[PDB]
Amino acid sequence: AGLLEGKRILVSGIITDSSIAFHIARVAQEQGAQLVLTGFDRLRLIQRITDRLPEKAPLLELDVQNDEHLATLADRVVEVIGEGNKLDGLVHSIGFMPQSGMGINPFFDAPYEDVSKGIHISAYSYASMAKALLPIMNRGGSIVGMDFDPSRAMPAYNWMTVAKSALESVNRFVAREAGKYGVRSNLVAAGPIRTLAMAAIVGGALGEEAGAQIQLLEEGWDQRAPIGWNMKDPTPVAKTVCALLSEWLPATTGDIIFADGGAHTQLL
Amino acid sequence: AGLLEGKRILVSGIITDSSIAFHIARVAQEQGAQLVLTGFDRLRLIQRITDRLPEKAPLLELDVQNDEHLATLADRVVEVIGEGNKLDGLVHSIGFMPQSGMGINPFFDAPYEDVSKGIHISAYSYASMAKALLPIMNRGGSIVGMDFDPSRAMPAYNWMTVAKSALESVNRFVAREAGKYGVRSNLVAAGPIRTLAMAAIVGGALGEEAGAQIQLLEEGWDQRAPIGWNMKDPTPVAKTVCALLSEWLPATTGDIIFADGGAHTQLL
Amino acid sequence: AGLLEGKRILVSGIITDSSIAFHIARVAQEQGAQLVLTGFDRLRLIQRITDRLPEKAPLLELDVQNDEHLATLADRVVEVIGEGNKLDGLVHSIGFMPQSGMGINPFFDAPYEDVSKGIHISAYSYASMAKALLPIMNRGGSIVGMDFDPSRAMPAYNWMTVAKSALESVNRFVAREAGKYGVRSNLVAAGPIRTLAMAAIVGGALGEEAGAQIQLLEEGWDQRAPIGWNMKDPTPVAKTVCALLSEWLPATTGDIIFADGGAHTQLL
Amino acid sequence: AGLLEGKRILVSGIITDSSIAFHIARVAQEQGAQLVLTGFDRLRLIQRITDRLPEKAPLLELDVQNDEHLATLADRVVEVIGEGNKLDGLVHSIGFMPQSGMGINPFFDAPYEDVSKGIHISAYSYASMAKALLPIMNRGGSIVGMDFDPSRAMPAYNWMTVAKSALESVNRFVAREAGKYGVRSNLVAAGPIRTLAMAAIVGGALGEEAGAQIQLLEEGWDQRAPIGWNMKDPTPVAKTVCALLSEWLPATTGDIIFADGGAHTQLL
Ligand SMILES: NC(=O)c1ccc[n+]([C@@H]2O[C@H](COP(=O)([O-])OP(=O)(O)OC[C@H]3O[C@@H](n4cnc5c(N)ncnc54)[C@H](O)[C@@H]3O)[C@@H](O)[C@H]2O)c1
Ligand SMILES: NC(=O)c1ccc[n+]([C@@H]2O[C@H](COP(=O)([O-])OP(=O)(O)OC[C@H]3O[C@@H](n4cnc5c(N)ncnc54)[C@H](O)[C@@H]3O)[C@@H](O)[C@H]2O)c1
Ligand SMILES: NC(=O)c1ccc[n+]([C@@H]2O[C@H](COP(=O)([O-])OP(=O)(O)OC[C@H]3O[C@@H](n4cnc5c(N)ncnc54)[C@H](O)[C@@H]3O)[C@@H](O)[C@H]2O)c1
Ligand SMILES: NC(=O)c1ccc[n+]([C@@H]2O[C@H](COP(=O)([O-])OP(=O)(O)OC[C@H]3O[C@@H](n4cnc5c(N)ncnc54)[C@H](O)[C@@H]3O)[C@@H](O)[C@H]2O)c1
Ligand SMILES: [K+]
Ligand SMILES: [K+]
Ligand SMILES: [K+]
Ligand SMILES: [K+]
Repeated sequence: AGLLEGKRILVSGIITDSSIAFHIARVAQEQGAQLVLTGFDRLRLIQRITDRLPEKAPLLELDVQNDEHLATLADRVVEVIGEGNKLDGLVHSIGFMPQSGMGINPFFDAPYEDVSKGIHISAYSYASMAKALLPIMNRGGSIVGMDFDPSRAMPAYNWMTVAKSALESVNRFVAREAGKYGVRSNLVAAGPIRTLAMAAIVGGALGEEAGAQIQLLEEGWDQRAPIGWNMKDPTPVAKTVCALLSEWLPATTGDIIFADGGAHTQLL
Repeated sequence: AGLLEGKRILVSGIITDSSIAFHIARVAQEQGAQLVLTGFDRLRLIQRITDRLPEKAPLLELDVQNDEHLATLADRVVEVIGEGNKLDGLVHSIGFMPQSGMGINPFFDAPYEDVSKGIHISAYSYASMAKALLPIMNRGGSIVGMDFDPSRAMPAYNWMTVAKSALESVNRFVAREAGKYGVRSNLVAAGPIRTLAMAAIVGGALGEEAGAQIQLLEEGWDQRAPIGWNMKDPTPVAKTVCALLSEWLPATTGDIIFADGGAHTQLL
Repeated sequence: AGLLEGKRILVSGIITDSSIAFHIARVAQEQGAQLVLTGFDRLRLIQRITDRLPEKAPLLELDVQNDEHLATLADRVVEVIGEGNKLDGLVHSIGFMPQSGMGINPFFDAPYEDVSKGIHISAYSYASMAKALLPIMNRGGSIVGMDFDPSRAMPAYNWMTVAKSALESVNRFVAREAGKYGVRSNLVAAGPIRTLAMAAIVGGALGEEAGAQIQLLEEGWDQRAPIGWNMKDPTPVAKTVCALLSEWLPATTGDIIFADGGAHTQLL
Repeated sequence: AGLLEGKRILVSGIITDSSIAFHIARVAQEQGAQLVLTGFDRLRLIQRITDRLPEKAPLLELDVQNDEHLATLADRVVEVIGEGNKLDGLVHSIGFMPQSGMGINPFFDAPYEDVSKGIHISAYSYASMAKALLPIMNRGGSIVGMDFDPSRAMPAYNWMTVAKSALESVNRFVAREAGKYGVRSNLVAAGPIRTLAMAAIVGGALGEEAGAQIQLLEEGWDQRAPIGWNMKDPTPVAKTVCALLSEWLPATTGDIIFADGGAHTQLL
């Protein structure tokens, strides 16, 4: 019997096999969870990617900017998991900011239309997914979202950092709503992970100076972390998400759990 | 000679004589500052209100959602203060959230179109005003915005709290940009102030339960504050803003100064 | 197989069956851990109390102010667990402040001799236990201490709050040292728990006003917590400690995990 | 008329002309304050040093570990400032940690006798000076202490960081007591300043690796600070202390004001 034996968990945010959500899904299945996946836009690709997970998982389309996708989401989940069953967990692993809001593009030059799209996808959608799915979640259930510590400004991340600050605030209000259902809501603040997008940025996709600054940020992270930090290994992040989905942190909600090697607790 | 003798300071956000910005402007003029005011929408009213300030102050129209107002703002300020002169200070005292995002209206029921408007006005505009005016600000100058501590969720304030979380993040990035000009950027986190809007909310304009919850929040504030808190007296807040506009906190930037009676430092 | 199957864990701090450490020990044994217990002063009582745990556990004497107890502690643990074996976990559940430092006795009237004793037992000993036991802890092991959120002042807790602030700082340095051994160090910040000492304080053992203030603090905690807070039930706290002792938060160190119902994330 | 015109302010902590307190005293006198100084141990030296201040200031002996010095302090101040007069301000600029608690000496190897002495001088004395002097402080007065941000661990500073964490907690309780007198209590968190002691440490007085680590910490501070940081110039710190001693932050108490160039608001 695994950490999540028999639990029904919805996992958003898989796009490649380097997505943090891919490893969340893998570890959850290793620990006995039965998954429902949601994917955005490139559903043929996502299906082929998730064929590599240890167990079969039904895939549902979900664009979090599409009010109609959200209005049907709960019914579509029930079609998959069966009438009379509910979800035990919800993983939000969704983030986006248009290029104008990141990289070497000046902070002041991001038009609000772009910033607003990034905040819609990266922060507001944490509330609207909770709105859609709380009516079909069991008492004792768990909502978990992915965070990148925005308490201090940093180069290049720019308006994505602002979106994460908003997300942390949203999580504290979602916890108030979720508590009425006996459900917890928490974020995992991860250290940097070399996803396909992050590797491309370090390669210069958003400008050379931005790539240079993000590379220096990654190096200092492993240096500061008392137990080190391996940006090529998302398994410690996936395990921490699974910890929050289990019943082993039953009095934690509205909160942020750091899976970052301890880097944020050290100055140098 | 006053605390701000001869300094040229732009003050946004006056709408009535109970606006926090009205008292910021009054105290700044008492301390020798020469003001330029900006007003939104109801310019005849704002002119009549600000006739009551101790000294004459030119009034310029500024809707922070209007890109054309922002694109001409610096030139219009220069017309007023004179070619060859620059601003020494910028006060952002602007906030708005549509009713769906506050009060008894459920947190989950605020459509993103409404939330996005509130974040545009209450958070993004801190960056876009800095973008407009930094080119005409003197070294040693000071940008100050108004904050309401969003580190914990609270009843009724709902998505306005999320907007303040975003604003605090924006301020840390504005400080990075402003530092290139020798300019500081900081927020003042004020305790609750009985503006006309807040009195109406306590009177029930956003629902009875929301009025009840905000009234209880005000009462606990004075109880927790080691030096007390008078929501009917914005002068301590105005004085703190003037402190940040002066040269007496010359090594503080990207930061938040609490003018709240000490309430946030006490649990009970 | 339990969450802690086969792990060897040292648990300090049991004095009665309402001690938080008693429930940590019970849950750890329920999850397959093999325990070594340490007790202070009243070893006959502690032996009789811990006879009620689900499994036998050897008991060692440890006064954390006694340098000789600490200098022999590792050897005495090895005698119990066997040459060639090491500990996988260390639970610090130790706190004390003389009466002058708590309650209605004025904050200014606690002599430093008393405060220093309380800081020795409640904060410094977290470092000196780590110094004693890290040489016999396995890579991947876990040190966990008990915290009560001291980020804001509160009535009655007085100098115990100061000792907890010191403890949080000590934990960040212990994490630096422990990382060299592949060991994590973290605190669990618990909500209030009705131990025998806390029930006596609420009954007035430290003065009537202090009992009144602590009772009001307990009530507001359950009110603020989005999932509620039951001060008569330490099991959620024990489970959270066991979570940190397991391998399921492998990238968290130098950190504080809140097992408080979410109360610290809400203002009202 | 200066910022502190006519105010009577007690200033502790001068030992050389590079002491932060020397520059606090200089700026306060430049702004019209009438000072009383306190000095520890080397009173002939301190007298000769403070002969260089712009105005004469009476010097009183105060060892904060000496209960008799503290028990007579208020009477000795009244002898100097005149019967019927009170203090308007109190500056605590006192810190000490024995060598075992800093530098390359291992964190675990500092005996508690040494740590306790450092916490007595650096943290507890903030409370005991407030206890001594609040009875002779005017309503509207101000107590200010010097802080070095201890929210994250760092190399070399070791147990001094723990003492600063305790000091921040003490300040929140002193604010509760001081509020009964209408007095504010706050800390200024300064960036690193090249005092004589700090120059010697960088020169290796506490070991080569500790000097190397502190030098790297200083360099990163100026790099992170959006307005830069000059460790050879304590005037911005002195000005910030004077700001808190004035009436221009009248609603701030129990709090920490950062005079650090904004460095703590930036990660890289
Ligand atoms: N270093 C890092 O990679 C890092 C660090 C900390 C936190 N995080 C966060 O982890 C989460 C997962 O990101 P990742 O790094 O695994 O990258 P990723 O690119 O693999 O995943 C981002 C996902 O967001 C999805 N998404 C984008 N727009 C969407 C929309 N309109 N509707 C639905 N889904 C949408 C994409 O389809 C993709 O699956 C994000 O919140 C990210 O901010 C990442
Ligand atoms: N208790 C409180 O009142 C409280 C507490 C802390 C902080 N604050 C903040 O102080 C600031 C001032 O608010 P207030 O309480 O004085 O209320 P207010 O209603 O008097 O001022 C709000 C101002 O925002 C302006 N504004 C709205 N939309 C605008 C737009 N599109 N363009 C330009 N200006 C626009 C309004 O015209 C008005 O002048 C706000 O940021 C508010 O969040 C208020
Ligand atoms: N509400 C609460 O009870 C609460 C809340 C949060 C955290 N905590 C913390 O949890 C921990 C356990 O306390 P508890 O509430 O279970 O109370 P408790 O009285 O049951 O346990 C305190 C323990 O400290 C031990 N101790 C005292 N002096 C010692 C010494 N010199 N050497 C060794 N051990 C010594 C006592 O023997 C006792 O076992 C403490 O750190 C406490 O501060 C308690
Ligand atoms: N980089 C820095 O120098 C730095 C940074 C931030 C904060 N601070 C703090 O500023 C304060 C002033 O330190 P400084 O850097 O100016 O160094 P300093 O050596 O010039 O001043 C320290 C003072 O503490 C006094 N002191 C020590 N033991 C005492 C006792 N028993 N009784 C009374 N006074 C005693 C000394 O006599 C001396 O005047 C300290 O709290 C220090 O921690 C310093
Ligand atoms: K490291
Ligand atoms: K009060
Ligand atoms: K509740
Ligand atoms: K810099």
